[PDB]
Amino acid sequence: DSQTLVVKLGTSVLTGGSRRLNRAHIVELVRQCAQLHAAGHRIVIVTSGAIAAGREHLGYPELPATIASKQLLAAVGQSRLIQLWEQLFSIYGIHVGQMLLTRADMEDRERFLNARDTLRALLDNNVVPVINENDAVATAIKVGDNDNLSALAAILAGADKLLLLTDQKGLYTADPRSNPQAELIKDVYGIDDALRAIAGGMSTKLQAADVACRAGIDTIIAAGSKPGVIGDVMEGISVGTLFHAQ
Amino acid sequence: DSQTLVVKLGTSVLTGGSRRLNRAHIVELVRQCAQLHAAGHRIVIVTSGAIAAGREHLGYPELPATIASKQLLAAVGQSRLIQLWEQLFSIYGIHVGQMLLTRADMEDRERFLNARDTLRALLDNNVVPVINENDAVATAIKVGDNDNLSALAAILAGADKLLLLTDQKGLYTADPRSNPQAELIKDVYGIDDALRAIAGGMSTKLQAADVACRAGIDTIIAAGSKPGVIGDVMEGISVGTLFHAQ
Repeated sequence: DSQTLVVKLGTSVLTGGSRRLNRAHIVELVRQCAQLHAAGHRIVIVTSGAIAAGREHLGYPELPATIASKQLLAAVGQSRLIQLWEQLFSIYGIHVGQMLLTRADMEDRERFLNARDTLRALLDNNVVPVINENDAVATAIKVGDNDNLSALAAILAGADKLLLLTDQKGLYTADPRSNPQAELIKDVYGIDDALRAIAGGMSTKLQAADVACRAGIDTIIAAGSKPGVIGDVMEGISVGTLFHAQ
Repeated sequence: DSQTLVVKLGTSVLTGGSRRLNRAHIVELVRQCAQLHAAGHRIVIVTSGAIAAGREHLGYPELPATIASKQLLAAVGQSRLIQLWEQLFSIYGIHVGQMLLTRADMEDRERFLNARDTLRALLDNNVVPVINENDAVATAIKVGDNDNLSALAAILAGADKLLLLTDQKGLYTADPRSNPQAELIKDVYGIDDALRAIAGGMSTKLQAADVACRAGIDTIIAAGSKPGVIGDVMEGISVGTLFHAQ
C-alpha cells in the first residue's frame, strides 16, 4: 500500500525555463503531490530555485561575483520559495516543514542520523518536508547539488522511489537537440550500464541515481512538465529513464 | 548619521506571552523598524518563536520528547515565522533575507567570515536579515541561544547597538514579582559590574551583553512591548538597562 517518494525539482522545472518562478507550473506539481498525499502516500520535496527567486524578487540587481552575492540572493529567494510552497500546499490543507541542509551537515554522522529521524517524524505527522541546500550559509557556486542532496534525502527518508524532474524526457544515447539518432533510454541497470549505453546537468543526475540505487531505491529521470508524471511513477508506469535498484 | 542596530525578539515578545504568535504585536515592532529603515538606518532581526509557531500551526499535537519532535516543530514553525516576517515588512516595501545559523556554523572560522560578508551584503542592498538558530537541523532543547546568537550577529554585522527585547523593563536588583525593593538598574558597565549590582532567561542576556560590549557594541535590555522603544534606543534615550561598551 503506502509508498514513500522523493520528488526533486531543479531550477528549470520551477521557472519553466524562464527567469521568473512559475506558479502555474508549480501548482500543477503540488496538485499531483496532494492527490497522492490524500491516498495516504508520503511525499518529500527537494526544491531548487532559491537564487532564481531572490534575483526575481530583488528586480535583477547588479551585484559583484562574490560568494556574498550568491548568498544574499539565496537569503531572499528561500524566504519566498518556502512561502510559495507553503501556500500552494496549504490550499490542499497539507502542511510543509522547511529543511535547509549543507553538504557539510551530511558528512557529520551524528547530524546525518538526526535528519533521518526528523524526516520521518515529519512524514509520520503528515507534513511534506521541503528540503534545500542551505545556500545563504553554504560556503561552496552551485552545481548539481541537490541532485545529490535529493538522493541522500531518499535514503534518510526511507524512500521507495526517487523522482528527478528535469527539462527533458529522460536520458539519451546522445545529445537530442543536435541529433536525429538519440534514443530515450527506457531502462538502465546501475551506473556502469548507463555509461556504456551513452558511448545538461545530466552527470549529477547519473550520480544521484547511483547513490540511490546502490541504496536499494529506484530512481527516475523524467520531464517535470509531463502531465500526470508523479502518479505514473508511483504505479511504475514507464515515463522516462528508469534506473533500477541493485 | 546612518546607524546599524540588531534587534533580538525572544519567544514571549513574539507571542505576547501566549502560545499563539501575535501579529498585532509583531507588526507594531516591524513598524518601528520600517521608520528607521526609511531614515536610511540598517536593521537586523534575530527572531525566536520557530517552535511556538510550529505547535500553533499543527494544532498543538501530542509528540514524543525526542529531538525529532523539537526539530519537526521547528521545520514547520520557521516556514511560518519567515512568511510572517516577510509579509509584514513587505507592507512597508522592505525585503527580508532569511538566515538560519547553527552554534556549530559559528565556531567554524571560515563560515564565520562568510556570514559577516553576507550580512553586510544584505544591508548594503537594503534588505533586513532575519536570523535564527537553525532548529530543524541543530543537534543541541533550547536554551538562551539566540541571546548569544544575536550578540554574534551584532559583531558580524558591524552593529552600533544591540537591543534585547524581553518581557520586562530591564535588569533588576532582585526578582521584582516577589519584591517591593527591586530597582530597575538604569546603567551597567560590563558584566562584572552587573553581577555586583544584583547580589527569567536573564543570565544568557547578561551573557550576550558581555560578548557584545567586549566587542565595542552597546547593548540594551528593554521591554519589547514598550511603545517607541526601538527608535528611542537609537537616539540613546534611556529606556531599560544600558550595558555600555568597553
